[PDB]
Amino acid sequence: PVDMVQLLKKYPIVWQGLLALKNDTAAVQLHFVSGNNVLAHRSLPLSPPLRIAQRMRLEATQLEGVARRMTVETDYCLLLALPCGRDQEDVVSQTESLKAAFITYLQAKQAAGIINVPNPGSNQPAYVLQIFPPCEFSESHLSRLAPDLLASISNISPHLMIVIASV
Repeated sequence: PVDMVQLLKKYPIVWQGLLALKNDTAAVQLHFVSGNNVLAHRSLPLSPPLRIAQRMRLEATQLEGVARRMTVETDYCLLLALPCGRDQEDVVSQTESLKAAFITYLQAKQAAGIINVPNPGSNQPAYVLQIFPPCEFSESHLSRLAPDLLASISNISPHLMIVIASV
C-alpha cells in the first residue's frame, strides 16, 4: 500500500502531438491513467495531427458501450490530455484552442470525438479512440480510477479524457 510522491510521475506522459478538429488544432500531452498502455503504443501515431472527424453522442447506450470495454484492464487504455506549448505564450494559445475549438464544441454537441485506428493491411476496425470533454462520464471514471489526478484538474484546468478500446 503505497503512493507516489509526485503526481506527474504516477501518470506519465506517453504521447505528445497535435489534435485536429475541423480547421483547428491543439498541442497536447497524453498522460497514462489506467488500463493497457500497449494500446496507446499501437493506436497512437508516432509521438499529420490526430484528427477528429467523427463523433459519438454522450447518451445512455453509447456510454454504456464505452463502460463495457473498460471492465477489463487489458482491453482499454485511459489517458488524460492536457495542453502544452514551447513557452508561456504558446501554452496560453494552445490552451485557448483546446477550450474554444475542442471542449466547447464537444460540450455544445453533447458528444465525444471518435477516431478509428486501422491496422495496416486490414480495413476492419482495430482500435477506437473515444475523446471526452469534461463531463459527467469523465468525472465519474476519473473519480473512480484517479481521484487524486481529478482533484488537481477538476474545474481547474482544461482537459480531455481519452479512452482507447480494442474493438
